[PDB]
Amino acid sequence: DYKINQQQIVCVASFLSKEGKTEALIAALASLIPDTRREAGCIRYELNVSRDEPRRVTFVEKFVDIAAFDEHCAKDAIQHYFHQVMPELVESFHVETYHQVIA
Amino acid sequence: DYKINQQQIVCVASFLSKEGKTEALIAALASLIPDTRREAGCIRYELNVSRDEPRRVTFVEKFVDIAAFDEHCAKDAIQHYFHQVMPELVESFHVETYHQVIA
Amino acid sequence: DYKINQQQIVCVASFLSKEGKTEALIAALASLIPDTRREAGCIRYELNVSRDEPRRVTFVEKFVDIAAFDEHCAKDAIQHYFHQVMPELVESFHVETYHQVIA
Amino acid sequence: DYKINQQQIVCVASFLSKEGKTEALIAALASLIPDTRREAGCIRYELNVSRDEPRRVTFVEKFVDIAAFDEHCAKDAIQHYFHQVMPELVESFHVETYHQVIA
Repeated sequence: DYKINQQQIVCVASFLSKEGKTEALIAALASLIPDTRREAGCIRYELNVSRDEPRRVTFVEKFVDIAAFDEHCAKDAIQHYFHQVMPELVESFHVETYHQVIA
Repeated sequence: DYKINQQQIVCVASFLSKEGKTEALIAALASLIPDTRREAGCIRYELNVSRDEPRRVTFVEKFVDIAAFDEHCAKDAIQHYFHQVMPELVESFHVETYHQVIA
Repeated sequence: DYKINQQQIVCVASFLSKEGKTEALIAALASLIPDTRREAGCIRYELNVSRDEPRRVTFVEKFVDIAAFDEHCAKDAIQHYFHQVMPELVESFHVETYHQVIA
Repeated sequence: DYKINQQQIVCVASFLSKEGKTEALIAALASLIPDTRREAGCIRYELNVSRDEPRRVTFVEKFVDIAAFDEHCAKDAIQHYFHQVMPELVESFHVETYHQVIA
């Protein structure tokens, strides 16, 4: 009835901005998009703003495999975001990776 | 630099299974897919199993607009899942809707 | 076994460049992408270069409905491309619209 | 301004049915979908019926790379379709592969 795709990697990464930092956070995350979409192993890299918690900004991502996901995570702009940008703008966050279930 | 799409609706719905209920939960959620994909206003309806918390199963969804999302949520099989299936299989869950940010 | 989605609109539009005009054609078509992706009713707008006929450049598109497709086609940049750019760069072309079959 | 993704493979495959064979053709092509979507390297495999030429049925496809595309093309059901089904149902067809242009 269903089969788990054991190769492709899905990631959902949500970020809760600090008070007054939501526009800055959306801008910081959106700045990552053009180069990420140009990665050979990037399938999907979509940014989203919550209708329920307007401080929440979330990436919905897909990569051809875990090597491509790891390559993405080691990119300079991504590491700069985690190390330098995030501590100034974000209260809390959550990152989860997945395999897709095909039915 | 970016524009929020104010029409299309993104939804991320994550479900944490009870101990021993993960396979039953994946099956219950996967059973919803064929009819949902056949909804005129469904763009995306993808099921995913967590690599980090293997009891977690998550839908990543997109609909043409909020009317189409509301129509989906009122479907008999969806309401049956929430009302009848979920209480037996799920410890906790989270549903969040979003607008997509285009950069 | 399958259901045709009678609402959403798929379009495939292929363009065969004149000799020596392929890079100019890719550039002209790519210039349309950022504003099209920002259309409320645009789902997909992907540009592709043929591996089999390297003068061929093709858009693969999806819109929430025919009104959104018609809105896209009436945009100034799209009409400028058809009227002004295409006659200089393109030998021949084909545009086809579709409904998606869900199985 | 743009970058060609040299890894992922896009395919558009259109089939023009013989008179009276369109429903049979849609069914034959749709029968390929469930197993193809379950391929580890399949990203997209979408079937479409033409609004302009109702005998035309077209697949819009994407695979993680050329090895995954070649694997797909060598599958028993795909070869059975080409060799056994297509000659009975199809007047003419066209298959084109592409690399995606990211802008």
